[PDB]
Amino acid sequence: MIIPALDLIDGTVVRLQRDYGNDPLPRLQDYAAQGAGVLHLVDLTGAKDPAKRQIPLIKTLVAGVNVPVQVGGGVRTEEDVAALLKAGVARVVIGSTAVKSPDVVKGWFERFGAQALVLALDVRIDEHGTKQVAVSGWQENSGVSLEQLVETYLPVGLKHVRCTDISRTLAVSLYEEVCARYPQIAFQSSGGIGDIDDIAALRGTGVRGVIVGRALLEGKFTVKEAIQCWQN
Amino acid sequence: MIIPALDLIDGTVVRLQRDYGNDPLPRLQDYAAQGAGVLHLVDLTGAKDPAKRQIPLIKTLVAGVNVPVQVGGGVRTEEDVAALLKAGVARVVIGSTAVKSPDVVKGWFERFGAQALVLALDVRIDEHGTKQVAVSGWQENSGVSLEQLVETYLPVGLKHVRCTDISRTLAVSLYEEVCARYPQIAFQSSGGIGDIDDIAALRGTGVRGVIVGRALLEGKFTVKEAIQCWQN
Ligand code: NA
Ligand code: NA
Repeated sequence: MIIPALDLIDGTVVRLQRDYGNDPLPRLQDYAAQGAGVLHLVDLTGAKDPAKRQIPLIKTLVAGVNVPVQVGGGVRTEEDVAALLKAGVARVVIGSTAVKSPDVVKGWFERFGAQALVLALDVRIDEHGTKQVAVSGWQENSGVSLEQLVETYLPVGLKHVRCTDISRTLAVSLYEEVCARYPQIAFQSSGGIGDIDDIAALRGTGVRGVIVGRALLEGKFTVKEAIQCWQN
Repeated sequence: MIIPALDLIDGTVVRLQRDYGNDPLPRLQDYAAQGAGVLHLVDLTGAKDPAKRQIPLIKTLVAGVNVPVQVGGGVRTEEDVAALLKAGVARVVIGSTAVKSPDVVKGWFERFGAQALVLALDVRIDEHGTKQVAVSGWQENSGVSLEQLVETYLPVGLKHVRCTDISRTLAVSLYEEVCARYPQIAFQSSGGIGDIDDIAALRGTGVRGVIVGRALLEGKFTVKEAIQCWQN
């Protein structure tokens, strides 16, 4: 499915910064109205300072739509995960902590269940062609491949992985490769959607979810058009 | 390196049939004279009937050049392997038997050493993107992936694998993927070289050996030009 996404800084919708106003709820509602089955929020404020996690805003946004929302942004502890779920989020997106403390995060899978957690990985394809995991675009590789890290969490029932290629718009071997290798996992693609043809290009790769953020804000296409393209 | 190749049927050089004469030795000698470090022969007569293995011809050809030759064609038993080595071949190319009886072939690695054996696999990329092994272009998939079969032989020190893509000329994700995954193995590519640009396209993939057969017979380029291209 198409997964429309917003990034939020102190209540403001931003592009990766470009300011798109302080109306996240009507935007999300219109995404849902066009048929989106899942939405994605990134709490950039919380990612910078966990004490400033925008729980009240997140609570309002979730309450204001009729579809599950996956939310990420500096999720560091068990308490972070529980607080988001409690605020009504459907799935918590775990990024750097999943690279840095797998034994701890494996425990979270056991407590919350794999249906409640999405593992978000940044991938650089190195000179040799290995899928190197990195915790952000501005940090060096962490010394683990995408496959190794995925296989670390398969024993606790990993179901949802969000992959961003940070070595690369999409108009796809990477997605074809990992989706074929782990057909029991639903992979999401993030980044590289500049226009509608980028979505078409992901068709057939095996990717389950296509995250779309800035192209919608920029008015390149609508959620309805993205879904029509995706469903072909 | 470039690995010039000939297929032989009852002493005749053939193209995959087109007849190119009964002068395999002067052809091989000229390949070597242009700088080839390794050559490849396929005994198509032996592949059809082991009793008719062209050992006397192979013995003459090997003796007539100054470079190692890898030879394949219906290698089915330990006795086949030993007979070829004895006739002076440097490496024996094992195809279908490596798919069908891995425990037996693993024993051959222990007896002869990994430097003496090349595993030749035909690969079809299926609808899901899995690298499916098949024993020939005219048979269905065998129910094992390239990765699974490679990992079967890694414990006995597998070093040389010759991969033909039989689902596809090359002008390469497949080669990039497997070479990156198993950097301790020297992979050879076979097929899909129609012109010199097909060799350039394999540069950077991680492939060690590029088998070139029909393009040389057809006069598209020379061994010297292929080597110049490959070495860049
Ligand atoms: Na570093
Ligand atoms: Na069959």
